[PDB]
Amino acid sequence: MENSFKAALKAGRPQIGLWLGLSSSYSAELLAGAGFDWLLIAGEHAPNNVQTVLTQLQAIAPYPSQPVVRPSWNDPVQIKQLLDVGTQTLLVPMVQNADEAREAVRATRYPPAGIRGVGSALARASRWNRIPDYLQKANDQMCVLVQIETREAMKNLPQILDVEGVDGVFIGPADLSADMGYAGNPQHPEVQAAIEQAIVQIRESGKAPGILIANEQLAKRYLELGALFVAVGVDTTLLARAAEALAARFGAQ
Amino acid sequence: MENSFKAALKAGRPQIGLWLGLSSSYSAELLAGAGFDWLLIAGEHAPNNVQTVLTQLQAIAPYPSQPVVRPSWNDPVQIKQLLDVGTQTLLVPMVQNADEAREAVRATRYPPAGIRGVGSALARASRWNRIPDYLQKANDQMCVLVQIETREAMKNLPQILDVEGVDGVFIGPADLSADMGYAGNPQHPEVQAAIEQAIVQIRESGKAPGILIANEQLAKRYLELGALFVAVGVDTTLLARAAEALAARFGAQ
Amino acid sequence: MENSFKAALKAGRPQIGLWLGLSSSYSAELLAGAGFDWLLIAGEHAPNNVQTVLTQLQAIAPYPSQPVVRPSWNDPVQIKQLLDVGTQTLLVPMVQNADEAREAVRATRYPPAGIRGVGSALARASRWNRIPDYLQKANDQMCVLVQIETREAMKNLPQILDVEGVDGVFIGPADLSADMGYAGNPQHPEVQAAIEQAIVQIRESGKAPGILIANEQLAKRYLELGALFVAVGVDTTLLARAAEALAARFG
Amino acid sequence: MENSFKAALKAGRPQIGLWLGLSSSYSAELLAGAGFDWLLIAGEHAPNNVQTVLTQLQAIAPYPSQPVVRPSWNDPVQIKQLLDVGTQTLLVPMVQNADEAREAVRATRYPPAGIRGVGSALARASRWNRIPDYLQKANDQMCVLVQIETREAMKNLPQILDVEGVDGVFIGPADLSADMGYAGNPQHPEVQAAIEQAIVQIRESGKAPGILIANEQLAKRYLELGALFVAVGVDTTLLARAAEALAARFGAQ
Amino acid sequence: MENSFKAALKAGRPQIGLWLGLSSSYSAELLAGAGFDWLLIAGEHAPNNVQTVLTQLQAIAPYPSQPVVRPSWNDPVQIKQLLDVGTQTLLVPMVQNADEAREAVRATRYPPAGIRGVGSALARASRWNRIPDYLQKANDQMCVLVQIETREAMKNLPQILDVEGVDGVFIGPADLSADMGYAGNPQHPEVQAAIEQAIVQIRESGKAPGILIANEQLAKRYLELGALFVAVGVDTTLLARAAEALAARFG
Amino acid sequence: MENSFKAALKAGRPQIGLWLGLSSSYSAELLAGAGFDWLLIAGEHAPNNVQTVLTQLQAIAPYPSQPVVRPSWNDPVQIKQLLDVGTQTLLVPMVQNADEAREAVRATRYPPAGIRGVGSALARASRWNRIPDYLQKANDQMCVLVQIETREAMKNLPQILDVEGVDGVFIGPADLSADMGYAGNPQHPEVQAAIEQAIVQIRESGKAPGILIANEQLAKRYLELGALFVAVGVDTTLLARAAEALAARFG
Repeated sequence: MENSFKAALKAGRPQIGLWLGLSSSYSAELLAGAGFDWLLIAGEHAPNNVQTVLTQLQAIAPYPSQPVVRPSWNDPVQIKQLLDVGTQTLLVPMVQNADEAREAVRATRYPPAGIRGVGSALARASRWNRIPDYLQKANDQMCVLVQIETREAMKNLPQILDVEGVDGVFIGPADLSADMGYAGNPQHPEVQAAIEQAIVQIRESGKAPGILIANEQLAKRYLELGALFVAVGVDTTLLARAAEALAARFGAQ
Repeated sequence: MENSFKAALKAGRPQIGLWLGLSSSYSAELLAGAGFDWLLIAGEHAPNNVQTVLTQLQAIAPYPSQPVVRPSWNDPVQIKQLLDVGTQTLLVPMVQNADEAREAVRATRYPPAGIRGVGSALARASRWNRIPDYLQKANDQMCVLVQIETREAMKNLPQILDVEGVDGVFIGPADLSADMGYAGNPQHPEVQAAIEQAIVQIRESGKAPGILIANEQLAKRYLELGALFVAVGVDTTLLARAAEALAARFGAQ
Repeated sequence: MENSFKAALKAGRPQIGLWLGLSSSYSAELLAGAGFDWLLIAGEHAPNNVQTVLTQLQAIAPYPSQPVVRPSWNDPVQIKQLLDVGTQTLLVPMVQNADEAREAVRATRYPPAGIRGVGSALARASRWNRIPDYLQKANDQMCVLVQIETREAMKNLPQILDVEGVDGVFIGPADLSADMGYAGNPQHPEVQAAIEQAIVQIRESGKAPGILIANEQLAKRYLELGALFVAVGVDTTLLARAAEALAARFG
Repeated sequence: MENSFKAALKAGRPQIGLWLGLSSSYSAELLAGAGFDWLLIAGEHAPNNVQTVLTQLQAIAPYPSQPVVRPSWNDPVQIKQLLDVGTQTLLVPMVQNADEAREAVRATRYPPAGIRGVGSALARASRWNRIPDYLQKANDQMCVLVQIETREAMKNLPQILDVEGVDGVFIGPADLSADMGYAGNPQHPEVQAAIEQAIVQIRESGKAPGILIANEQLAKRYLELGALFVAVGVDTTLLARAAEALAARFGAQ
Repeated sequence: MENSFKAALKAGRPQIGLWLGLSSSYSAELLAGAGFDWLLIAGEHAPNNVQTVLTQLQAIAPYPSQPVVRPSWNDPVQIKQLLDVGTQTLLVPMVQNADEAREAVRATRYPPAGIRGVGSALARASRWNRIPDYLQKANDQMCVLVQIETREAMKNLPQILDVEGVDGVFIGPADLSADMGYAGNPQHPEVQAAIEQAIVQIRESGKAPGILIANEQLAKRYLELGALFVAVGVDTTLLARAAEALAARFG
Repeated sequence: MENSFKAALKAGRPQIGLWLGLSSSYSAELLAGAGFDWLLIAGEHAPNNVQTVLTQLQAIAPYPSQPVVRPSWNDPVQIKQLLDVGTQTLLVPMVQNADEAREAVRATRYPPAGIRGVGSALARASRWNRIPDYLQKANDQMCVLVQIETREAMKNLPQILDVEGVDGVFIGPADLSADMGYAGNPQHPEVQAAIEQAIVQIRESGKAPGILIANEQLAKRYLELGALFVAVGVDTTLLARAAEALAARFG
């Protein structure tokens, strides 16, 4: 039950990932075997809620790729249910300040370190009580990644970085540039500068920087700056671009 | 990607609608072809969440009837996901004051006009980036309808009507009469008076009034007073009343 | 675990029904409380297969309306699964001759009366072995209705009527009229005559005639001639026509 | 539409229950016939949300066992939708103080006694308006059970017990012992003492105590102390323990 | 309710397509807007059966791309349900001889041209009776494509080509090459020769040749020889290969 | 992609199993970690068809327990789809004679050994072509178990045992005892004798005998006689009986 993604970050080994906007456990498995270090379960139209995350985690389980799940916000209930279904690494959206970061962390840890409920029923997280000493071991294997999406969050980064249990800080270029006044234009120099310096700052604090970047050369640049969890594509972009390129090779006839 | 429902309201053409309490994309399509101007996706037992709204929007898409979606409350996350799946007209429940109305509006608009996230993945809203200049065009095509359900909301109507981006104000007779002390008795004169004068007041402010009314003559009355989005029935009422009337024609034998 | 629909037919009490083309257990429950004697689970776009039938049966269970299920054909494996999930009355499509009617009957009965498998797991049908003596009681509570849809089936009707275990014979006017040369027009006198003569003949043999008919006058006509399970409308027709009429009043 | 579970509690007849962590309406029905007085719909990975609760309520309806539903928190929207789908007894999690208890109660009652919305569409709760005078009868048949899971909640118990409409108070041993500093060790004397005295205190206030306890002798002890809704097992524990015991009788061969 | 795919084939306009192995209506819509003339609904793990086909058809409806559905075999009941949910072009698997091709055609046509049942309930196919004269117009808008997958089917090709109502003949290179002794290697000259000769022969008879081929050069070769419905890739191959190439660039 | 269940049978190592009547991938995973050598995916009310099998296989994949899937009958199309989604061991129902056993075997093997279609799309079975030489390795890792359920099948057992590719013969006591005249009572000496003689005979031919038996003593008896895949309980029986016993202790 050791979290290998968390251990890799801690050891400074960079992890290359793919963002999943589809909810299918079939495509999840198809992608789990494609050679990524991690996959981000982030679908915005999931049909079966936590059960959708269950089947994606089951699909991914036997593969080397590690799952990370993005709840739709920093929601203590959502977090509790994702941890019970067996999620060990979370990407928590819209973390704006250190208080919010500390709340995300506390939601993942049993008392006294946090407020995670032991609950009434057996859960997949403990493999139905088959993992020996699960209660004692669980806290140390939770990996909390916080997403910074605004000027305000960027402003508060040194304090967020000071929060114990924040293992990583993920920057979403699209949302940040929108908030900076360049929506759709993350490549604008002021935006790239802010991202580069955040990535360096996170790394210098002994925490893992993450980012999503579909431009392959930019991704490489972030990796050199020390980004340790880098999503380099999104499943639905891969599919849409491949399909469009294929149809264009023939034109509509 | 022009919102024809929003344009019709703006132009003062009244829109006749049906409330959908069933979640089926099959019944949605069956109803989409029945000749209504708009359909309200408002099911309270939807199985597949945003994915349920996806399949209803897909069912309705080729028909003249326009979809409006009612999130279960004024929930920034819910709103973001409904807009990403392609919803352009929202009916936001339990708007009690102008602050809440302004928050609903801001949730639907990209920065700087609002807080809508550009997000990380392609979305159905932009048809996966196939709508040219989607980011630049989206804000103007969002249509926000706010639902007033209480004495407090009715009290605050002049201020709600003053909120930029509130395109329409919908009155729910059942809930309002309950709050006024006549639960189940919306036909009580004091209640009808409050509704009539709200409808006139909304219209006089240059905004669209909406209401749900299953009594055909009352519906016509509201339309004369200037109501511009009037739901005249509910799918599950149509079905239950038709079935009961049919069985009664034969009696149990 | 008495099959009350089956007993009503046997007693000559007519049963007024509604055909369900939607698969939803929510609409099934909404309709189960509307006053019909029976509901026909016949959806052609069901999402969950036997599981969808399970939730419709569960929805209907506490109401007076009795369920009847139409498998998509006379498929012994489909019939086995529907019986295991708890179906006791089947409307079996496209029964063309006495051999096919006998196969449908044998599919519903445990040996030696039929080929129904006792199976390996507990099943909802026996309420997980909570119905005492289920294996011994089950056969007599199965109710098999065969659907006649072609001129060929009409020709073989006398033989079908001689099949023991056939409790009912259901006539589908639209398909029959198409087979007869009047697709879309069951109102033709030749179609009506075949239908009405069949009803008389079925009842004469001591079996239940059934039919789907959305025209109230024709429905009362068939009832007068002795029909015992008459489906008088379809859920999706009710909804579509009510919606269309409503929108029209504001147009 | 009389709530027989609520009436049994009121009359002091103890109700023996099973906690359902599976969401299947098939297993729900299989368990509904097993001889329990009540079943707790509490699955943490439900696929179809309110629709999942619909099919479980439909499965259970013809059986003597009575359904109770645990929303994932004291969420006015969640509560409204569960009541509309026909839930009459709720177990509300994480009630910490009397204000929260009063809010849970008010969420279940139509105005003026509460804030429950009459709503726009017919609902399963009224059996689509077929229950005569439903609006007038509904409030009295709602049964609110509040879950106390912390030292803070235990501290506030006398005030929670003073709230009109709180019919019962449920103690979750696992969560309480975790909060007391004995996570995984509810059998610790100080914890058992706190639970025993809460059970007596609830009962002495004329309200129903509830608890979940899988140890059969401990369960009997709580029943003697006056606990009136006692869940004595969890479906997924029954299955996991039975399967493990069976495989062990043969060993892997 | 004109079948535009069918008219294009008839007019000799080639149609470039994509094969869908995923069942999602979200990915179906994402692909429907990518520029193909047609999409083949062929998923082998569909969750909701006919209902899954319903949501894919609904997703695709407003786009220029035309849907074609592949039932899992030449199953009259499966074909009836797909037609009722609104399918107008079918790719029918494992058609081995002219008798099987005729059965597939008759399954799609109302009497007296075929055995398609008019049915009891309204269906999406007629848009719930909103398409005027649907019963009279439907037969001529059905488009039947038969899939040839074996040496036996190739031997009977001349006869299959004589079946009225067969609008198209689809060659599946992987299965044919396996039947011929080269499983996994359609590139063998003997396989290519059989494929190319068949294409010429099909077009010669005034029917549309079709084929799935992910190799662009071969695809252009078949088009040059007169193929009219060419599926040039599969959704799951596109995704798997793009994902794998992407991960590799960072390895 | 070694089939480890198949190798265990071949090596004469007995495999203790559990029959799954529930379809849930959550309960499938909960049971996959309970200690069984194999689990039988046999649900009769599955909601998602092949997709439901996909999520159960995915749930089970990382555990030591090996999955075996029971198609609802000896249906080549059903077998094709289950193999494509990744099933390597099939329990094929109602195999009555050697011809039917051979058909089941040929359905699982690529030409020229069988009729399994290579197909058009990538499939989970080959892990989307990530298993090297999958087409060449697949046939030898398929494991076909035939279910004998009638006196007729018992009569033909010697011939069935001569079919190459039949790795195992599974006896279903409830169905056999019903066919023999003792429905509900497999305990009868005549039934037990037929079962035990069959087990000896199967093992003698160098094939694996299998059986479902919830009685521990009988299970050990069959194991002693040489049975190699013994399912010793059903998930829904375990749950129902545990729940009932629990409620009873408080009654």
